Amino acid sequence: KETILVNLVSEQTIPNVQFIKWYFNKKQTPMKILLVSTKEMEQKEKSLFIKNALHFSDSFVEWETIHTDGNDISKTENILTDYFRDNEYKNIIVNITGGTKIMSLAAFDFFNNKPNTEIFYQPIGKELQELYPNKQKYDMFEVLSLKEYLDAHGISYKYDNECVKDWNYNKTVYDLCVADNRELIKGMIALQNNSYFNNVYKRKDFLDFTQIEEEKFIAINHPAATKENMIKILQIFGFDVSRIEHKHIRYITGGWFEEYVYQKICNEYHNVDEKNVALNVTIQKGNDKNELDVIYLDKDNKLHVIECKSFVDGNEGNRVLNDALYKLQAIIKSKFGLYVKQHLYTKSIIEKETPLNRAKEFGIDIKDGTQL
Amino acid sequence: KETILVNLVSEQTIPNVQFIKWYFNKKQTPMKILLVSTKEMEQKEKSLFIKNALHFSDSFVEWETIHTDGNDISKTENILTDYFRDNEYKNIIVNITGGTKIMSLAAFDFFNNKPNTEIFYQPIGKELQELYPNKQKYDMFEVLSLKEYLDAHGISYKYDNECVKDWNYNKTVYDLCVADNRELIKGMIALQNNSYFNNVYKRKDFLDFTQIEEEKFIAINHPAATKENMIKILQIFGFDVSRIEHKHIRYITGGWFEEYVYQKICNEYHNVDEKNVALNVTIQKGNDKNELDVIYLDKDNKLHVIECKSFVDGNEGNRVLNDALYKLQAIIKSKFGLYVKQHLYTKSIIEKETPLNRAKEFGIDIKDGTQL
RNA sequence: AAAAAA
Repeated sequence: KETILVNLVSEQTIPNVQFIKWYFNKKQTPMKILLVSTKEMEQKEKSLFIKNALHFSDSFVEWETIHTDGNDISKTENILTDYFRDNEYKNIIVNITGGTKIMSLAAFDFFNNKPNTEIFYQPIGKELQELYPNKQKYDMFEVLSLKEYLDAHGISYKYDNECVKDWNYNKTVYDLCVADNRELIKGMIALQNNSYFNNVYKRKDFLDFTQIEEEKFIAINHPAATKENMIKILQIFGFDVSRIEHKHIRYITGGWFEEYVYQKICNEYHNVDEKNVALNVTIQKGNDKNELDVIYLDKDNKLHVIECKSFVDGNEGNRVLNDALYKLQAIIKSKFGLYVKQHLYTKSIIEKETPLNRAKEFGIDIKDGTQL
Repeated sequence: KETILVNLVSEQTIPNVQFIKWYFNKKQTPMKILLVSTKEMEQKEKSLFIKNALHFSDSFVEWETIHTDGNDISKTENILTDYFRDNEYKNIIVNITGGTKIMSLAAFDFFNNKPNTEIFYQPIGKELQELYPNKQKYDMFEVLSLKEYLDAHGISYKYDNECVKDWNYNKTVYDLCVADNRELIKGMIALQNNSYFNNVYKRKDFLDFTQIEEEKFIAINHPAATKENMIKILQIFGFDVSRIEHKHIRYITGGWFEEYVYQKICNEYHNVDEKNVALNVTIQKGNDKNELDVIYLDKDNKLHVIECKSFVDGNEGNRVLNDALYKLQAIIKSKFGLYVKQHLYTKSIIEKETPLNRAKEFGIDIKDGTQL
């Protein structure tokens, strides 16, 4: 390879992904990428995440990571001296944005005033800056797919964007079906949680369920949960009582609001491409797996995570806030390494003197009934 | 002044305070301090905080802040060139630890290989490094007083380290007074929160509980809070019932546990100096004020904040964690700019798979009854 | 924006 791109590895991989995307999409040539990293970064497999985010073919783009001490300026300059000794590259492109402060300093001092060399720096929101040999700025924004963004964190994911009802239905399902049957739906919630119904769904056989051909198992129950009442609430939502799938029970007990939020984003949110929105998401990294209601990556490459809670009954305000804070910080941040925008959507009305009103002070955006 | 110290200003002031303290205590000479800052840091008054942390006399140490663009290498080198044009300093001492990457880079390139100049860098936990003209490391640890640490964040504070009972008493007060009288103490908690008692202590320094009319105890409307019960619990704790101060009621309702924690630190914790421990702290910054149970700055200059909750009865798990998370993140961090180690101390037993057990995943260290 | 685009 006659062109080499040098990047410094730090905790945030997206800037390096964007710089490499920017250069390749402009030049479209075979090249080598040199990642300058450290022990700490390599323990977190950051070089692998950057490579996977780009998904080049190894026949066209060669990758190599070399290792330095993040606080040792002489060691970084020495390993760069060794690497480039007797080199034959025609173009050396250096991005000093990442790494430690000392790594950036050593890289700049090594590459400054060198022939066939260009040095760049990317402040977060500002333009990409060429520092050498010409001082000038370039508009740099490469849009990432949601898959690229999550691969950049080493995160695999599954999702289910197939909705029980379409957007026209979900736009009005609250006023026409949910609002007047809250007590019937409470009975269906207890039915979903009963171990007979929960276990009778075998997951491959017993994929559908005839509610007619079924005795008074509805007996182990919550009051509203009577056989005919469950038949009624299923017909209110337009379901075939002779073939009730578990996804249909989930819809009634709260899935409708998840679909509503997902479909509202795909149909109305303008800073979001629908191909970067996902519903009923399971994320996995190593042996950690977790579920997210709705996520989307906006056109600014910022990841949004939404907790959909159709109703919050006021006495559980502290528990709902705790669960939300736990999902964002302990799980998404500490175990997955994701820095996201957090949202809580609810059809309930959030009063100012409730614990849930504190969510905004934790950085959680709340959209309550007065906005939905 | 023949000696000038150059420091770069960023969000965290303690490293600059430590470096300036380190050099002055070693040289003990008049000097000038040059702070290289930005609009963003000076909007936060960071230069003022650093100066107040050092509390030099202006007759001996001169301060000046100059302003640069945090992402502009040419502007930083230009303003340093202008500042030092025709200078006659005998010693130029540069600490490039703070600021942005670009500020550190520009400063290093300007000062490297300059006469009568020494350049230093302070990696986080690591030793202080001289980068130029000699590569060598120095043992650096300057201990800060608690007042210095808080002045470094622009925080004024008041505290009350005078305990109602001594450590010998508080070591055994749980077994001998609290454990067997919990229901009487619930009555005193309701008494402290009653508006009669709360308001009469604003007009009086002490009450005589024998002369108080029974109808004011019945106005509390707590079953345990009867005149005779409150007289008894006060005598159990050894107080003069004819002269009850509000601090005595506070002791019974949970202050005993704050004193126990505070005194346990001063008597048993060895990585902390007793002069850097404070009890019942009120912190103030601008128009924001809040109260902290116990705080201490350890001998590694790290600030610890303890929430003392004598008892959490399991039903209050979500609220207590929410309250603690709110005090740590929304208040202490976001409004006061403090990066602390958070602890929650309780005499209760925190079972696993309870909401309080999640605190460790938020970074909150819990010491429950099995440790106290 | 000591401690890893910010």
